[PDB]
Amino acid sequence: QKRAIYPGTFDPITNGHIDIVTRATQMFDHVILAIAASPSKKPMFTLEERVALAQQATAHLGNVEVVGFSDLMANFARNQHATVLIRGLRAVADFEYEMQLAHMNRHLMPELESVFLMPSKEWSFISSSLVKEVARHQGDVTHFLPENVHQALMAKLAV
Amino acid sequence: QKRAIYPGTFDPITNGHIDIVTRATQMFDHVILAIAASPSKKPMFTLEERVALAQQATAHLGNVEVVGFSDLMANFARNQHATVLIRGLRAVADFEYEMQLAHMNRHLMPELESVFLMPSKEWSFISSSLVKEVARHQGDVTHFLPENVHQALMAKLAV
Amino acid sequence: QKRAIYPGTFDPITNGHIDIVTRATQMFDHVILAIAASPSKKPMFTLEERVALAQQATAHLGNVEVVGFSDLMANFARNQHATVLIRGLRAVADFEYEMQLAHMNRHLMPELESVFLMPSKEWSFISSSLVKEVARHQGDVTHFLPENVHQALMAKLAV
Amino acid sequence: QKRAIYPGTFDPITNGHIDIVTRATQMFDHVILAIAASPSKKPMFTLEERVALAQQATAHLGNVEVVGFSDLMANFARNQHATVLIRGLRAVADFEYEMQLAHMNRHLMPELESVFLMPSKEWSFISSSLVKEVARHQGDVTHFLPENVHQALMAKLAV
Amino acid sequence: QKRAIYPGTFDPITNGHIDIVTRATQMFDHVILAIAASPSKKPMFTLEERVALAQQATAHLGNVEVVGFSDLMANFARNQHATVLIRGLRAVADFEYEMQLAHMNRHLMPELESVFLMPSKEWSFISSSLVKEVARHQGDVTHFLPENVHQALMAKLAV
Amino acid sequence: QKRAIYPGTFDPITNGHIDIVTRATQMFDHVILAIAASPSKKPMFTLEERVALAQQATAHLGNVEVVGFSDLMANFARNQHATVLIRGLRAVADFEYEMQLAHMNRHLMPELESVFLMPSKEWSFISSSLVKEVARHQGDVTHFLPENVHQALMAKLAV
Ligand SMILES: Cc1ccc2nc(NCc3cc(C)nn3C)[nH]c2n1
Ligand SMILES: Cc1ccc2nc(NCc3cc(C)nn3C)[nH]c2n1
Ligand SMILES: Cc1ccc2nc(NCc3cc(C)nn3C)[nH]c2n1
Ligand SMILES: Cc1ccc2nc(NCc3cc(C)nn3C)[nH]c2n1
Ligand SMILES: Cc1ccc2nc(NCc3cc(C)nn3C)[nH]c2n1
Ligand SMILES: Cc1ccc2nc(NCc3cc(C)nn3C)[nH]c2n1
Repeated sequence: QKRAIYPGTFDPITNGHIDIVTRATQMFDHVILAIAASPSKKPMFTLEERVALAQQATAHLGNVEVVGFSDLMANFARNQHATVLIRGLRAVADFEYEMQLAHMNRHLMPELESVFLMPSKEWSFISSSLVKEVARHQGDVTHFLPENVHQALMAKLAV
Repeated sequence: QKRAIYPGTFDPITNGHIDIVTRATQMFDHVILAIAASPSKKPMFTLEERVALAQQATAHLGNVEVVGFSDLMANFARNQHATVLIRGLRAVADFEYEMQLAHMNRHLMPELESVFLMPSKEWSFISSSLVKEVARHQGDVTHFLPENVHQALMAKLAV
Repeated sequence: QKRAIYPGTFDPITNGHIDIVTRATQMFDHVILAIAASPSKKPMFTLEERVALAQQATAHLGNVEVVGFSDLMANFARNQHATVLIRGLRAVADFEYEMQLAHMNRHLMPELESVFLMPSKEWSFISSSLVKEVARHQGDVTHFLPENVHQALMAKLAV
Repeated sequence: QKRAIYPGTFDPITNGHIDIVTRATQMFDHVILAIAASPSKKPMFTLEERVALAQQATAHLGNVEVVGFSDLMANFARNQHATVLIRGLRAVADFEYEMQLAHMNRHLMPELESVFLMPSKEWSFISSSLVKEVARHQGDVTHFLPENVHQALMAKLAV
Repeated sequence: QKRAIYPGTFDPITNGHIDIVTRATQMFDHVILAIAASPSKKPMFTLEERVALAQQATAHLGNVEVVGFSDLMANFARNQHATVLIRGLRAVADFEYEMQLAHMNRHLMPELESVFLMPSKEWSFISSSLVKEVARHQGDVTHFLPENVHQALMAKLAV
Repeated sequence: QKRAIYPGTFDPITNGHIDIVTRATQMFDHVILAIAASPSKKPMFTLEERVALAQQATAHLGNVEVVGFSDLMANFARNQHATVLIRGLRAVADFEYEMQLAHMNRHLMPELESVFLMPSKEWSFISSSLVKEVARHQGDVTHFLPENVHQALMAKLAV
């Protein structure tokens, strides 16, 4: 009965994201992994690609649902009947931005609670941006990505 | 079903704590507000006082239980069959210490998840320490405390 | 006789800016709200639009003067006979950047003092960028903008 | 016309404090350098010593007044008819605590504005605590102190 | 026998960079100042220009070698037989990013040690970006750049 | 040839310290692990205990020398003919204090360079203080300590 949304750009989904969504499914009955189209960020992968990659990478988790969206995130939460919004916290920089976003989301949807999870030590220093930057210079990022995502990233960069 | 602990010194409990525990009760079935018995620095209020004040200030929340404890937070969570540890996040100093505690707690009790909540803007700058310091120097702290705590703090400082 | 400048991009001016400039006029005899053309930031509103919006939003403050500029900000301060440069401080990120800018400005104009004000709790989490991002997704930002600015933002996004 | 207070422990006053108060005197008509009487941690110098040292070190500034006080900072500002409270900002730890104090002071005395000034690069890493710690361990701190304070600190440490 | 690499975009090299590389040559036998082509950052100066500017600005240091590169930085370190990677640390923002990069580099090349140096007070607030921004508005940046670099920057902006 | 000091309280030495000193020995010819004799806060272990524990835990490193000292760090470095002072960096709180210490040490001993190293992800959240606090509250800290220190800490806490 408790529904949570885990929103992000997931360009592409990393093992840090897999850790966060896994921890969310151990707390809440149903977790919506919500992939924002994010045209302003000029993503490497299309929304359809990101959704497909995330679906395969989370297929082993029975209470996850992957959906793409372009809406205001508070409206999308309401429309999914979610009362929790999950964010992962890595460093001070995101923490300050996440605090601003959480105050804005509270204004837009007061009954949506933002809950923050801290990453595992293994993934505390990675981001999609850092992984792409390493891969673009032909550095090994197999440790940081689900197998299907790593294959897709190698293929994208080969073109 | 889902059991969460909200540990702290609560010396005394403030409206920032009430905000956090209220948010936790809207997320989880049962919330244990856990008051540490023997703080490193001699608290202004005794454990018995802190428990009584917190019980009165949370009596309106049906799924809160106020309990004193003298153990390691993770040992207490384990014995209470809690799978969520609630922490409030106010500033950067908070975030960095909390990250260290969360990594340590994951080592001590892997089946315990640390969840971080953000206070309302109204309470994001207060702490029990700041309220006590202002009150001891004859400043107005009525806005930041439950009525019963306001009364108890005035009585303490009058002697 | 004490003249202060409050510089920024003001794209568009928000209620956080209104709070800062209002507080500045309670401290200093004359405040110049100085709007930088900022072509490098590709602003949503033209400089003329930003100046007009800020003029209307501050018309109730008798000792404010709104001016657009493209100059080095230390030169513009000197040319306005200002000895104080006002900046609002929201989080750690701007604080560090503001410290760098203040040291550079001190090098360029040693007699120009940078003074920093802290925002009201109400506006401590907003920025022009965040308001635009919410509005672009059709979220309600009426609370955060002067009425004339909100109308102009809705109209801009309608085209 | 404009009255400002610059409160602190000044145990002892350093060249960083002299820098801040000098900058304040170039901004405001009258600056009260306000020395707290009963610090939480037993100061190295008595209140009478700290006041005498600060008076000598600021005697060349015609619009500074050095005063001891034992009250809440806002209560003292109010009774001194000050409308500006001066704080120096050095690092991130400074900024976060100062933000909390400023929000509290706005609650306690809405007609008091908190103004933050930045030290010269020369003094941005010093504090009375660091200077005392270096001096007690037989390090050279002459550069960081007014001559009279250097003399008084050497005498204190010799006994 | 101890070889260190000091990588960066150096667009253009500043006196802060000169300070760091000078300190590195006092610690290590041979220092490679490694200039990344950095097309993603759309540099003002071409790689060949940046290399030539850095060579002239470090010609007085006998154990510095300036080289341009487009490789993964861990691979370039290995190929230069370097076991130390030098980074300068200015503020909290770079510190957090540098920590992420250092953890990634440790994954890619475990025997490459990242060592961080703190800048002189004189250069603690400057960056290539800030210097370019000031120069683009015709502000004086002679204090912050080697003579040859300042001439080249003035000439670039004159076109 | 190159002599470095690694100063600290080491109360007790942890695996984070072992990591840092091991990294330092791979960079410099001789590393002095320097244990401060009279900490500001009464250490859990006496100086003789801390030195013996650190000697045993570093006996496998051929170019480490464990020495107690009661002086200013810079005075000790100078007398040991060290030109490098090693510090470990864990978080933002670490970074800001270390920046202040490094600027002061450059004032006290210009020929001493401060070098900052980053701990493995495995140890980036631990400190002697956190380990002691967990152990005194009956938590498992075996993973974070050399075996000899684990034994000594258990014995200390048993009495
Ligand atoms: C309060 C607030 C601020 C910015 C927002 N952007 C959106 N929608 C798009 C979106 C959601 C996510 C996640 N990523 N992206 C690009 N909703 C917002 N809500
Ligand atoms: C990981 C960790 C670190 C310190 C700890 N202290 C405790 N218990 C005592 C305690 C808890 C609170 C709240 N206050 N006090 C005094 N448990 C801990 N767990
Ligand atoms: C020391 C320094 C650094 C950057 C500068 N940019 C300018 N002028 C343009 C400007 C001013 C403001 C406000 N916004 N913008 C875009 N003056 C500068 N001064
Ligand atoms: C909001 C706030 C918080 C703490 C306060 N302490 C005081 N007065 C005592 C004081 C001032 C200084 C400087 N040092 N000392 C000991 N006024 C306060 N106001
Ligand atoms: C771990 C990691 C992350 C990003 C990387 N980018 C590169 N090569 C290009 C590069 C090196 C420098 C310095 N600047 N630039 C643009 N190597 C990387 N290694
Ligand atoms: C610049 C500076 C600041 C404080 C200092 N304290 C010392 N020596 C005493 C000391 C060193 C360590 C480690 N622990 N303890 C107690 N040297 C210092 N240098």
